[PDB]
Amino acid sequence: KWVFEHPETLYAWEGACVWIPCTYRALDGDLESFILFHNPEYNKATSKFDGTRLYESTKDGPSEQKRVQFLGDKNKNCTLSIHPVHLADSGQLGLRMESKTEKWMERIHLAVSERPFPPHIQLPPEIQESQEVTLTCLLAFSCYGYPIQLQWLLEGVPMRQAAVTSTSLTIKSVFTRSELKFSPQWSHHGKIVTCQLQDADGKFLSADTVQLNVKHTPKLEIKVTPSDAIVREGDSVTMTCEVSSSNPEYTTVSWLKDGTSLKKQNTFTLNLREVTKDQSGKYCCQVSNDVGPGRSEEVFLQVQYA
Ligand SMILES: *[C@@H]1O[C@H](CO)[C@@H](O[C@@H]2O[C@H](CO)[C@@H](O[C@@H]3O[C@H](CO[C@H]4O[C@H](CO)[C@@H](O)[C@H](O)[C@@H]4O)[C@@H](O)[C@H](O[C@H]4O[C@H](CO)[C@@H](O)[C@H](O)[C@@H]4O)[C@@H]3O)[C@H](O)[C@H]2NC(C)=O)[C@H](O)[C@H]1NC(C)=O
Ligand SMILES: CC(=O)N[C@H]1[C@H]([C@H](O)[C@H](O)CO)O[C@@](OC[C@H]2O[C@@H](O)[C@H](O)[C@@H](O)[C@H]2O)(C(=O)O)C[C@@H]1O
Repeated sequence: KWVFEHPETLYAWEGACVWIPCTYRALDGDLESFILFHNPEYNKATSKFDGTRLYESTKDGPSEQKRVQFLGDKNKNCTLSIHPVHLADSGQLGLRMESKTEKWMERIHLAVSERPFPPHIQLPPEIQESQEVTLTCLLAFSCYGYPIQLQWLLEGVPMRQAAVTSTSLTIKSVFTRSELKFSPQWSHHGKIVTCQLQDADGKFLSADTVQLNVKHTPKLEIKVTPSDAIVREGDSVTMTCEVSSSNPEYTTVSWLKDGTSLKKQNTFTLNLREVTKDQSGKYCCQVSNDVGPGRSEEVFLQVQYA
């Protein structure tokens, strides 16, 4: 029973580095030899592991200027460092360990892409206007030798809101995260948000893009005929209610005169026939969707005597 604790799969790209936190417990006790293979192959005939050796405790254990470094010890630490990492390093890292009475091979998968891979934006399934939402950008990479930055963009412009970067680099998980808190408005709907990955000097590396879907109450434009909203008694007045933006789709419409609802006016058009001076006042329409009700600007109807 050999117990190992490591991220089990590490990601990087050509020219960057990888840092592999690793602890272990050998019930047999202290180690006597350590070999780090790359893509180790097992020889059934000789009962030994063949393949490329990247580190040997007998030979490489040094000059401090070495691409592959073993940073652990013969006890409880198996931390590895490859700086820089190459596409040829991609595959199986085989930690060939031997205790006094037993030998163990612990494999750690290393996935290296030729170019930087994009980050991943995670956002809640329902985003509503005027509620603080945290956008999360997640990159499955973090290495000391290669500092990086995550940059938020809105329609190609750097976003005003401060974003907070945090990095995990543990036996459990390796990532770089950026969280941006902002309250979206109805105008943010349909816009694109970009999370840019940059190196320490701001050089563009990769990016992920999402188009925002922001729920909002209906936004309305009211129009009146005649346009000046001034009529004599007996004339006819027509007011229409137009939905400029609504997410999701609107479901009901109502009309109000001076704060009181006009009964049986449940269409997007209000027709006042043979108007009396009574019907002067302030008019508006209200359109509701699943998010809530919206109201248009008020129209001041002036019915002048005779
Ligand atoms: C197994 O045992 C080993 C040996 O002790 C432990 O190794 C140490 O690991 C820590 C991190 O867990 C290392 O700290 C980090 O080292 C990075 C590499 O720095 C080297 O290169 C720079 C640049 O040339 C040198 O200046 C430096 O002296 C090293 O030679 C740094 O890049 C890191 O910097 C980051 O963190 C520091 C905070 O400490 C910040 O100030 C920085 O801004 C940056 O954010 C950091 O210094 C440490 O160097 C390792 N020690 C050795 C001797 O290698 C393992 O941790 C252990 N494993 C487990 C699982 O316990
Ligand atoms: C404690 C113990 O079981 N040691 C085994 C060791 C472990 O099973 C292995 O390191 C765990 O990953 O395997 C040894 O065999 C490796 C060899 O086993 C074949 O069955 C397999 O087809 C090969 O791919 C290869 O894994 C070892 O020496 O490392 C034997 C040892 O007793």
